Amino acid sequence: SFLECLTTRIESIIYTKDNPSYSTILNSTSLNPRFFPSSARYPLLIVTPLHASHVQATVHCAKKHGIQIRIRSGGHDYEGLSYMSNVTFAIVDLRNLSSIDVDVKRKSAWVQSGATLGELHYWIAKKSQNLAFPGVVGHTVGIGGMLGAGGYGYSSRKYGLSADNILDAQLIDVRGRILNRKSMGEDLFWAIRGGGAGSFGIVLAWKVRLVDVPSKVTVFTAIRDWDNNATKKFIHRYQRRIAKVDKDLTIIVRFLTASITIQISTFITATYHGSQDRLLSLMEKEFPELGLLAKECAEGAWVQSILYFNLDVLLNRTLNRAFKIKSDYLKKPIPDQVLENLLVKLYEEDIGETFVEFFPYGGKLDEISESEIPCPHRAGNLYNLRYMVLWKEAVNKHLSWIRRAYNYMTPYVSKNPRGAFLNFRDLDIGTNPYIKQASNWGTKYFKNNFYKLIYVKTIVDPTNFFTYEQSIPSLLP
Amino acid sequence: HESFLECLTTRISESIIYTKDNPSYSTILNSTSLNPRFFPSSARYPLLIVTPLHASHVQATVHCAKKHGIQIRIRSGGHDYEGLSYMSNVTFAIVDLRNLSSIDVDVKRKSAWVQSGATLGELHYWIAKKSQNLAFPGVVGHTVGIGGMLGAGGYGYSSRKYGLSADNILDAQLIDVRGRILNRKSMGEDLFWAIRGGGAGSFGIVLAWKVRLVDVPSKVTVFTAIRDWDNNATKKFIHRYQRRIAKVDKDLTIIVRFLTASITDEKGSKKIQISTFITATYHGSQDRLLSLMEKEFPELGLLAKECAEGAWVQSILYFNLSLDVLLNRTLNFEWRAFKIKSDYLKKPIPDQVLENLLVKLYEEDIGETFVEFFPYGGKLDEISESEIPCPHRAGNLYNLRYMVLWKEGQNATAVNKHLSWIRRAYNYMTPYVSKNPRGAFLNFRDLDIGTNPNNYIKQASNWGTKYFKNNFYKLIYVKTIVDPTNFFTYEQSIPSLLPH
Ligand SMILES: *Cc1cc2c(cc1C)nc1c(=O)[nH]c(=O)nc-1n2C[C@H](O)[C@H](O)[C@H](O)COP(=O)(O)OP(=O)(O)OC[C@H]1O[C@@H](n2cnc3c(N)ncnc32)[C@H](O)[C@@H]1O
Ligand SMILES: *Cc1cc2c(cc1C)nc1c(=O)[nH]c(=O)nc-1n2C[C@H](O)[C@H](O)[C@H](O)COP(=O)(O)OP(=O)(O)OC[C@H]1O[C@@H](n2cnc3c(N)ncnc32)[C@H](O)[C@@H]1O
Ligand SMILES: *[C@@H]1O[C@H](CO)[C@@H](O)[C@H](O)[C@H]1NC(C)=O
Ligand SMILES: *[C@@H]1O[C@H](CO)[C@@H](O)[C@H](O)[C@H]1NC(C)=O
Repeated sequence: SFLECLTTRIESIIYTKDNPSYSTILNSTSLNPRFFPSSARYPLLIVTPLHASHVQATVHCAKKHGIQIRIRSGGHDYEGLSYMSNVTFAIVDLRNLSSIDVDVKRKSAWVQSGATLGELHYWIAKKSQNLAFPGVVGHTVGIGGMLGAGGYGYSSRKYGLSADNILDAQLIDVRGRILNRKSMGEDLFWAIRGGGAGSFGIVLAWKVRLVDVPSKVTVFTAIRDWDNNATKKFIHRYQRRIAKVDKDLTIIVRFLTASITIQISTFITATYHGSQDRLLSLMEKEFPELGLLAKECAEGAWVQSILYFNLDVLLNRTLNRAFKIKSDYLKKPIPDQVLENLLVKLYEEDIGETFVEFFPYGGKLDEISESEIPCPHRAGNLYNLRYMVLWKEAVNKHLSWIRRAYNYMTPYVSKNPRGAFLNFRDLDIGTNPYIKQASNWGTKYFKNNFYKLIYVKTIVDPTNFFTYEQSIPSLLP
Repeated sequence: HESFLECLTTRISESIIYTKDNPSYSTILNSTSLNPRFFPSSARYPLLIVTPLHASHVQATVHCAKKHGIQIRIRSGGHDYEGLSYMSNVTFAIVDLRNLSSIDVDVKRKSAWVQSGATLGELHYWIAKKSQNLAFPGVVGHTVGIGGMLGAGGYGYSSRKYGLSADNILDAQLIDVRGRILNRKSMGEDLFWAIRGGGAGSFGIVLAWKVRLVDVPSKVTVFTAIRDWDNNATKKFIHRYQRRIAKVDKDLTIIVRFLTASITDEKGSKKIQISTFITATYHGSQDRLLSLMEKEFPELGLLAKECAEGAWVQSILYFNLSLDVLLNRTLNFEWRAFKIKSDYLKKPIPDQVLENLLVKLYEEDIGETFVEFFPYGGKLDEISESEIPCPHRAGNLYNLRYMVLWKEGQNATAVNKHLSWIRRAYNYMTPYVSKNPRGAFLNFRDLDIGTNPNNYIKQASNWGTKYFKNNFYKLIYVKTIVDPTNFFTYEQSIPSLLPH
C-alpha cells in the first residue's frame, strides 16, 4: 500500500523486492556479514533520493502508512541498524545524495551526507594539500552516520572529533520541512552533531569546517612482540602518558595473535602532524623505549597518511569478515598483571581474529567540554579501549569470548556511567522496549547529554517516528 | 495566614516561631539579611520565621505551608548575593536553620557531619580542635552557612587542590515535599546528585551533610603581595597568569583582585590608581612556596616578608580577620551594599581588552569596585562536568568576578549608576568570555542571568544552561520525580516538566 503513496507524490528510484536490482543494492552497504543470515534484513523497499523532495515524500508516506524508515549513508553501523529491522521497514539510502563543494578560501566544505569520508578527503586534497577534515580511519565510512554519531580518528587529539568541526547542516524534519542550522534552532542542531541522528531526522547535507594540516605529515607502524620484551613496558608509560603527549601525535595500539615460529604481537601505529625529523625527536624525547627507527616512518601529504591507514585517485572506490566490537573508557591506567590477564585471552580464538585496541583521548579532547556536543567523553579519559572479534559465516563462541573479556575488564574501567563510544555501537549496553530503562544505554553513550537529548527529541519528534533499537525516547507517549 | 499559624502551633507543639508580634522578629530577620541593597525593599518581610531545632519542626513547616499556600525560603547563613533566602514577591515564611549547627567530627574515618545552620568557621574550628592535618576546603567567607554553600558549588583557596566543596560530600539528610526524612540511600542517587551543587533549595530542605575530610600538610603558607598595575610593566604578570595558572602546581591557588586606591601625586594632590592584591594559599612550607614562585612567576617579585606560614586554620584566620576562638562569632566585615556578576574564561583576555575593562574601575568611588580572578586549574580539570551539577570543570582558565559596592546613602541616581556600571562591564566583556552558554557560578548568584516567571522550560533554560551547562536538563528530570508540583520554588529554581 505504501509504495503507491511514494510514486504518486513524486519513478525508477523505488526498488521493491521484485525489482531486478534489489539484492545488489541491499548487500552493497550492509557492511557487517554477521547479520547476513538474519531474517530482519529484508525491507519492503529502498529509496535512493536525488533531491530533498524525494526525502520529504518518503518521510510523508512512511509516517502516514505505518512504515519504518532506516536511514543509510554507508552502512558502517557496527550493529547494522541502518539496514535491518524487526518491523516492516524501508531503507532510505543516501547513496545518490553525495555532492561535495569545497571552499578553500573560507576553509569549509558542503558535503552531502551520502558521501564517503574517502571522497571528502580526496576532493579536499585536489584543492589543497594543507586543508583537511579529520575523520575515522575507514575511508568507506559514510559522512551521514559518521557525523551523526561523532567521529574519532588518528587526528582527533589535534582537532577533536568530526562533530567538533561542523558549521551547518540541512535536514528533513518529521514534518517534511527542509531546515538548515539557522531555521532549525541550535537545540536540534546540537542534537544531530553526535546524537542519534536517525532518531532526530534524516540529515541530507553538512557544512563542515576545514582545518589546517602541515604540508608534512608522518605516519608510522612499529611492530613489537608483546610475549617477553620487558622493553615494551612503554605500554606502561603509554597508558599513563599518551593523553598528555604533544597533540599533533596520536599513537593507536592494536593487540593480536600472530605466528612467528602463536604469540601476541603489538601494532603501534600513529600519525604526527609535522616532519619526520620532529616526530622522531619528539618520540625519542618521550618514549625512547619503542625504538621507532626512521625506516619505520613515512612523511608525505596528509592524504598519503589517509592512504597509508587504508595512482593518487584511490579514494573513490567503495569496493573492498563478520565481526562484533565492544568499547570501554579507561580513566585510570590498567594494572599490568590485569592487562596481561586480558591479553592472554587472545589465544582463546583463532589466529588474528580478535583485537584489543587503545585509542588515545588527549590534547584538544580535554579542552572541549562534555556538553559541547552530545559526546561527553572528554577529560579524565585516558583512551577508548576496543574489544574486537572476527569470523566468517558456532557463532556463539565468538560473542561469548568478546563478552567474557569485557566482563573481566569490568572492575577496572569507567563506572558511573560505564562509558561507551557511539561510533562503536553495541546493543548489549541496552535497548528500547520507559525513559528509566532507556537511560541504561543513553547515559552510557551520553553521560548527561542524554537528558537534553530527550528534551529535544520530545520537542522535535514527539510522535517518536524516528525510532530504532537505540533511539532517543520521547517523554510524550 | 491564620490557618497556617494554627497549623504550625498545632502540628508540632515554644519560642521557635517568630511572628511579626514577637519582639525578636526584626533581629532574626535582619541578622542574616546580609545584602544592604535589599534593606529598602518591601519583599524582605516574611509572614513568620521558624528556627527549627529538630527535623520535626521542618516537617511540620513543610506540611502546613503546603496546605495553606505559604512559600518557604530556606536560609542557613543569609549570604545569598540576591538575598533570595530572606525575600519573596509572595507571602513567604523563613525556615531559619541557625539552631541546626551540630557538628560531629571523625578523624579516623576522615569525615564530618555538619548541620546546615552551622557556618563554615564553626566547622573549621571543630576540625581544628581535633587535628591539624584534616581540613575542609570552603569559601573565603567563614560566616557562609554550610547549607546554601553546599547547595551551590563552593570555591576557595583549596578548590584547585581538592575540587569544589560540593565535590567532597559523602551523605546528607533531607526533608522532601512529602515531609519524609531521607538519607543518601533512601533519597536515590538522582536526588542525591541533585542536592550537591544544584539548586538544592528547589528539591527539599537539607538538614545535615556528611562531608569528606582531606589531609593538609602541617605547614600551610599564605601570602599577600601588593602590586601596582598602573605603570609597573612587571605587574603585567597578569598576561602570564592567565596562560599559566590552570597548569601550575595544584597545591597552589593564586587569586588576584583589581581595585582602585588613592595614591599621592608627589606634586601635592591625591591621585587614584589601580592596585592589585595578588594573594595565595599553598599547601606546604614557606620554603617550597618561595622556590615554586621563582620557577613559575618570577614577576611578582614575591619577597618572603609578604608571606605567613602556619597551621592550616591560620590561613582561614588570615583571610578573614587573633586569639583563635573567633570562629564561633558569626559577625564580620562592616556592612556595605553590593552587586556581583561572574563569567568563565576559556581563552585569555586580550591585553588591551583587559586594560580597557580595568579602566572602568575609575568610573566609581575609590575601591568600591572590584574585578577578581579565581583560577580553575588542578583537580577541577580531573572532575567530570556531570559528576555533580556544577559543569564548569575542564578547559576553564579562571572565573572572572565583577563586583560593585556602596553604602546606605541613596538618592537612587547613585544606586541606578552602580548597577549600570556592573552591567556595562559585563556587556563589554561579552565577546571575550564563554559564549553559548555564558558561564556563571551558582555561588555567585546573579538574577540578571535570567529567572523563572512569576514557554516554561524554554525560559528557565536561559539561566539554567549558564549555571548548569547541560546538567540543568537532568536537573529538571529529577525535580519532576522529586517535587513535581514545584512547591520548592524561587527566582532561579529548577522547573518541573509537569505543567503547574
Ligand atoms: C566499518 C568501519 C567503521 C568505523 C571504522 C572503520 C570501519 C571499517 N573506524 C572508525 C574509527 O576509526 N573511529 C570511529 O569513531 N568510528 C569508526 N567506524 C565507525 C563509523 O564511524 C560509524 O559506523 C559511522 O558513524 C556510521 O557511518 P555510516 O553512515 O557508514 O553508517 P550507517 O549504518 O549508514 O549509519 C549509522 C547510524 O546513523 C544513522 N544514519 C545514517 N545516515 C544518516 C543520515 N544521513 N541522517 C541521520 N541518521 C543517519 C543510521 O540509521 C544508523 O543508526
Ligand atoms: C556573603 C558571602 C558569600 C560568599 C563569600 C563570602 C561572603 C562574605 N565567599 C565566597 C567564595 O569565596 N566562594 C564562593 O563560591 N562563594 C562565596 N560566597 C557565596 C556563598 O557561598 C553563597 O552565596 C551561598 O549560597 C551562601 O550560603 P548560605 O548558607 O548563606 O545560604 P543562604 O544565603 O542562607 O541561602 C541562599 C540559597 O541557599 C539555599 N539554602 C540555604 N540553606 C539551605 C538548606 N539547608 N537546604 C537547602 N537550601 C538551602 C536557599 O534556599 C537559597 O537558595
Ligand atoms: C533591621 O533593619 C533596619 C533596616 O530597615 C534597621 O533600621 C534596624 O535597626 C534593624 N533592626 C533592629 C532591631 O535594629
Ligand atoms: C519580584 O519581581 C520583580 C519584578 O518587577 C523582580 O525584579 C524581583 O527580582 C522579584 N523578586 C524580588 C525578591 O523582589
